[PDB]
Amino acid sequence: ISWNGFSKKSYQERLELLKAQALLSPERQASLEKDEQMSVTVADQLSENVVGTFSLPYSLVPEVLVNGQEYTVPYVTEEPSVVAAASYASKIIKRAGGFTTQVHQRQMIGQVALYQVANPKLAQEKIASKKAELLELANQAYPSIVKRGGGARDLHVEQIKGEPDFLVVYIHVDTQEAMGANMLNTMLEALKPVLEELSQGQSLMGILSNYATDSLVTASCRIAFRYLSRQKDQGREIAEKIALASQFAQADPYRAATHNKGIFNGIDAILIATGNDWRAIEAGAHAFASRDGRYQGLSCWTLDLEREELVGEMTLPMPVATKGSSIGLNPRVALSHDLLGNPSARELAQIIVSIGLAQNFAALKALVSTGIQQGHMKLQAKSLALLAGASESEVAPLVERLISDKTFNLETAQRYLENLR
Amino acid sequence: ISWNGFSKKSYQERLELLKAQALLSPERQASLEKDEQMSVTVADQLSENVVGTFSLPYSLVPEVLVNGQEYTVPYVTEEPSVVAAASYASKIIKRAGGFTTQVHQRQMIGQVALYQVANPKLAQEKIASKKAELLELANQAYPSIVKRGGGARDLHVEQIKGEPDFLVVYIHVDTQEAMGANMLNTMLEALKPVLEELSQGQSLMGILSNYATDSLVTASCRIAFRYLSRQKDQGREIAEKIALASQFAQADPYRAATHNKGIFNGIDAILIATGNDWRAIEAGAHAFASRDGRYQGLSCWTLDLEREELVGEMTLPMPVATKGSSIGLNPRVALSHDLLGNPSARELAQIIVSIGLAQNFAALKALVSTGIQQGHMKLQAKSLALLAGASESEVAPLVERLISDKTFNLETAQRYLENLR
Ligand code: NA
Ligand code: NA
Ligand code: NA
Ligand code: NA
Ligand code: NA
Ligand code: NA
Ligand code: NA
Ligand code: NA
Ligand code: NA
Ligand code: NA
Ligand code: NA
Ligand code: NA
Ligand code: NA
Ligand code: NA
Ligand code: NA
Ligand code: NA
Ligand code: NA
Ligand code: NA
Ligand code: NA
Ligand code: NA
Ligand code: NA
Ligand code: NA
Ligand code: NA
Ligand code: NA
Ligand code: NA
Ligand code: NA
Ligand code: NA
Ligand code: NA
Ligand code: NA
Ligand code: NA
Ligand code: NA
Ligand code: NA
Ligand code: NA
Ligand code: NA
Ligand code: NA
Ligand code: NA
Ligand code: NA
Ligand code: NA
Ligand code: NA
Ligand code: NA
Ligand code: NA
Ligand code: NA
Ligand code: NA
Ligand code: NA
Ligand code: NA
Ligand code: NA
Ligand code: NA
Ligand code: NA
Ligand code: NA
Ligand code: NA
Ligand code: NA
Ligand code: NA
Ligand code: NA
Ligand code: NA
Ligand code: NA
Ligand code: NA
Ligand code: NA
Ligand code: NA
Ligand code: NA
Ligand code: NA
Repeated sequence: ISWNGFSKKSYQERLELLKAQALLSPERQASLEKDEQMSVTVADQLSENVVGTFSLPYSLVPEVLVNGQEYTVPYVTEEPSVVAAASYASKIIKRAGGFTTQVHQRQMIGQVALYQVANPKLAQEKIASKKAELLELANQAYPSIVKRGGGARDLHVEQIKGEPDFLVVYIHVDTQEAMGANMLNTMLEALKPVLEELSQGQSLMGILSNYATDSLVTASCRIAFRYLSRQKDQGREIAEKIALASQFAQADPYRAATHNKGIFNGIDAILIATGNDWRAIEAGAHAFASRDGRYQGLSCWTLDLEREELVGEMTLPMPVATKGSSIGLNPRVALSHDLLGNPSARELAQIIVSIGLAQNFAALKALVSTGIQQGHMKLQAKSLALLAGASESEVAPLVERLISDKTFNLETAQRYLENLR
Repeated sequence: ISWNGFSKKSYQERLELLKAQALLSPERQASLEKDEQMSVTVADQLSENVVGTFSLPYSLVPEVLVNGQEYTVPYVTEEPSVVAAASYASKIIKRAGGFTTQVHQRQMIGQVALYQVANPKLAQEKIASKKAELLELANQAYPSIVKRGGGARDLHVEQIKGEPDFLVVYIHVDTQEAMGANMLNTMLEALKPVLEELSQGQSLMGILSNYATDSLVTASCRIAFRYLSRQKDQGREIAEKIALASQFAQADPYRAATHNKGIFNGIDAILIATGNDWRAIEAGAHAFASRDGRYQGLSCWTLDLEREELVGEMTLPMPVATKGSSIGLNPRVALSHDLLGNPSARELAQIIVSIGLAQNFAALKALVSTGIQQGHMKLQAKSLALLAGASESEVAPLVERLISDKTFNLETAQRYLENLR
């Protein structure tokens, strides 16, 4: 069954179409139809100083194709056009065969910072020689994850220079379906005294890192020029401009910020829907954006001229969860996971990066388009009118004729000012 | 009237205390008491493909003192302990005289990227010589903001190198109480054809930038060591460790990400409550964090040893709004603004940066503390037991005695293993 007309349908009609798609159980469908919310009682358990609840829209982005599997994606966003743009981008990319994705690795990194280490290199060697015993100790500290098949997998020690110098111990941990904050903090507390003794130093802190480089996930898409525009060579032109737009975000931090913001319009929307911590994902991705010594766009758009295809690619750290308090307690979060077919965290991560790339595609395409609203046509024609050499009284008649045309440039405004005078 | 006991009070009791504080009008108080939400109808106007609404907790952070003015701050967060930590940090800092804040500048930056410019330097000069006429054209394009006292204030042109090179025109615009996306996009559309003609180039895009460096706002606080701990020299020790924690986030991107994440736990919470676009604020701040060629902590904690004070400081781009669709349409957003005394955007911005710094303070203080939960005490005592040289059977008795003590290190575990053997 088709999703055609979903945006223009009324609220009630959208629910009927969704029901026809048979994506939700009878319980979840009824929960959605009475727009069941997280209660004050539940809110009061989740947070502190609770005096009520706060609501945002909840929307669907249909036809998200990821590794040959189609998803209907839930969005929570208060920004006009974000859902419409994601849905549009998703249709185009589905027609083009959808996204291809890979999880490079899925582990969490935690760190212990040591200071007042007289001999950092000797401390480094000592700790590294005790690697196996330290990992065992970390694993005994949180046995439930070992039983599930996860646990501490690696440990390394680095000298970080500054004022002062720090000796930093990093642990790499398979947290399975959890984000793993509590797990990592617990393992690090256990290691603290041993690491202090081995380094003859003082522990400053033991904490998870939100720079989740053991959780990188890449999405890509491959879009034939003909899907960008049906017109003869207009598709190639759009593709070129998107690639230039991509190059511009690599060059200018002022563009990069906006480029990456647009990606997170979509990413944060699905993160909220699925009960995931968006501050953690924002921080890791924006740090990742800076890795080459400049703040840069998180995605890349290039041309394959031989195959006549526009190629999009994006790698992000995506340590999302399918187990957590919000997932357990917010009835709409539980619904969002069911809606998606209850993906694993790895699967969810691949969907989310794809969503970001779709969102990026729509923003870039709209940004490089030359067909714009009537209000801005009257405005651009006014600029060309004045640029042609028009006086005060000559502006209004010149605009009327310019807007009557399908397309127009300076030479057209000069031609029309010539005839008028 | 005191806020003492606010966290431990029931939901109903918190509402009664709030009512006693007389911060809300009769209408706003009643709206809150029936936990009035943004409706599906309103959600459907805000977003697309709407099939319902999504709820999050709504909390209060009392006693936020900013430039001698006390605020009760609204938070929307699903993360346990974030509100409690902000409230705790806020009490301490209020006792210490609160935050001191300044708005450096409040303007929005928009950009037009030009390519295929044969002579970039001649184009640069030509455009710069037409500066006044270009600003006038931008201002005629959006006359309502000029009437309110805002408008385009400056324009400059830069050569940005890459593959290929871009000639970039930046406009600086006073958008008053608005974020100014529509305003800036409209002014840039008007300038596009003129800039193309002056540069003999092609316009790639005309768009607002979320790297809001014409919107920097700094907060600082100054906390006597005695407020950190009542114990003799323990306050100094805590202050030292916080400053080291701050130095660590300057040195290690893995720490920086987490440091800045913790700041945004608070910032995004108040942004949501006040109907502000958190993706825009996240992007700008995380880009700002990278400005010196490394991704670094957004705040600084230093010691004034002579005055015996811990000093916190943070500068962020904070182009928030007090006019916008969410502010107009979400009944709880309107409530949040009333609750705050209807601050101007500049005033709101100063509150938000202060909130971030408070949130940071609480995270750092907790991170460097050595008094932790019983579960982790049994865990740390086990590590010291094994480290002392205990065998399998010797662990359990050694832990029992170590946890009976108030404080313990390796020498204590060695002493107790000596007595046992
Ligand atoms: Na809901
Ligand atoms: Na509560
Ligand atoms: Na609401
Ligand atoms: Na798709
Ligand atoms: Na696919
Ligand atoms: Na689905
Ligand atoms: Na939405
Ligand atoms: Na939307
Ligand atoms: Na993991
Ligand atoms: Na991590
Ligand atoms: Na990681
Ligand atoms: Na890594
Ligand atoms: Na990885
Ligand atoms: Na991953
Ligand atoms: Na692909
Ligand atoms: Na771009
Ligand atoms: Na984008
Ligand atoms: Na946007
Ligand atoms: Na969430
Ligand atoms: Na959530
Ligand atoms: Na963040
Ligand atoms: Na991330
Ligand atoms: Na992350
Ligand atoms: Na890019
Ligand atoms: Na993942
Ligand atoms: Na939630
Ligand atoms: Na449900
Ligand atoms: Na529900
Ligand atoms: Na799931
Ligand atoms: Na978009
Ligand atoms: Na509400
Ligand atoms: Na809608
Ligand atoms: Na909800
Ligand atoms: Na305060
Ligand atoms: Na103050
Ligand atoms: Na207030
Ligand atoms: Na909250
Ligand atoms: Na909280
Ligand atoms: Na402004
Ligand atoms: Na800006
Ligand atoms: Na700005
Ligand atoms: Na600036
Ligand atoms: Na500024
Ligand atoms: Na500002
Ligand atoms: Na201060
Ligand atoms: Na830190
Ligand atoms: Na922090
Ligand atoms: Na956190
Ligand atoms: Na918002
Ligand atoms: Na909002
Ligand atoms: Na963002
Ligand atoms: Na910002
Ligand atoms: Na910004
Ligand atoms: Na710092
Ligand atoms: Na501001
Ligand atoms: Na809202
Ligand atoms: Na209200
Ligand atoms: Na309300
Ligand atoms: Na206000
Ligand atoms: Na905090």
